[PDB]
Amino acid sequence: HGYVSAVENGVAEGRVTLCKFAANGTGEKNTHCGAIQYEPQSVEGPDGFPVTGPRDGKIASAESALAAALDEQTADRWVKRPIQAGPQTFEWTFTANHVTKDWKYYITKPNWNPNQPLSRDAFDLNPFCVVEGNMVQPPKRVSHECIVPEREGYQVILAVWDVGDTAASFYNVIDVKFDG
Ligand SMILES: [Cu+2]
Ligand SMILES: [Zn+2]
Ligand SMILES: [Zn+2]
Ligand SMILES: [Zn+2]
Ligand SMILES: [Zn+2]
Ligand SMILES: [Zn+2]
Repeated sequence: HGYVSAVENGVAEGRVTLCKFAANGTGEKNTHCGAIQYEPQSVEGPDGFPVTGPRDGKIASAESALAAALDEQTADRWVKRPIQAGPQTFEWTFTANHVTKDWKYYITKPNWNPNQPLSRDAFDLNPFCVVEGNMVQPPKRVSHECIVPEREGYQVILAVWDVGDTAASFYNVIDVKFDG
């Protein structure tokens, strides 16, 4: 159980995170998130993205029954956090720091459609950042240095935390904007 955060040196909070916590240095929150608003740490679903895992249109919710609202997708629905190409630090906070296999970070394809439900066809399915977990328990907060590819405008980053001693992963999409 854990979520992408911006408490110390994280660049951008998860979509779900902003359902509960206000955005570092702007105050914005996401609204109408459903029951997951009480427990952003709980966006867990089946392993194996992208070959299996959460189906198209259910990637943002991970197929969670509490987080169905996260699968809504228009150009205006979600709070967008600024990012740039090049080095960036992503941050997870864990409420339960399970044994970890790895973390992987997907980015959307440049000319993805921001008004259709997220699918595999929306994402570059080669991750842009893979961090080894070494099948041990992380600390309660971690920072991951990643090189973010160049993009224009609104983009989504999927962060996947793959738990070493189950067949489940935690999926946090992040809404980012590469232009003001
Ligand atoms: Cu957990
Ligand atoms: Zn719960
Ligand atoms: Zn797994
Ligand atoms: Zn679990
Ligand atoms: Zn531009
Ligand atoms: Zn521009």
